[PDB]
Amino acid sequence: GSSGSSGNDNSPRFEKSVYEADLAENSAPGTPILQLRAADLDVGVNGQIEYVFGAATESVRRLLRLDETSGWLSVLHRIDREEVNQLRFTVMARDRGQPPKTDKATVVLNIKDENDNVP
Repeated sequence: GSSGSSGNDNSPRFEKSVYEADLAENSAPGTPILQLRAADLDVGVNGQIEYVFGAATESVRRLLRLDETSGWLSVLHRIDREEVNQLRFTVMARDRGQPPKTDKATVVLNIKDENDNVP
């Protein structure tokens, strides 16, 4: 046929397939959203797992910032629920291989509102 991998692989895998979190539209250009874990089930690896942008837009890469050295996802520029009611992108995680086994993980962010907080 075409392919049929079978065996064992220490490829990078995120805890949650689709990271769902609520982001307050009134989130500063440097507000922490969430963190992308890469559990390797090795009780601690040699730190060979980074976090980069997989399938995102040009307005998402400039509106949000993600650290590859730590893997922490936060805001980069002001967010206006008006311009966006709900963002949706994907993050990749390289480990080993050329190209390295990159794992994709959907990240749903619900643009909430702080001003619309019930009294």
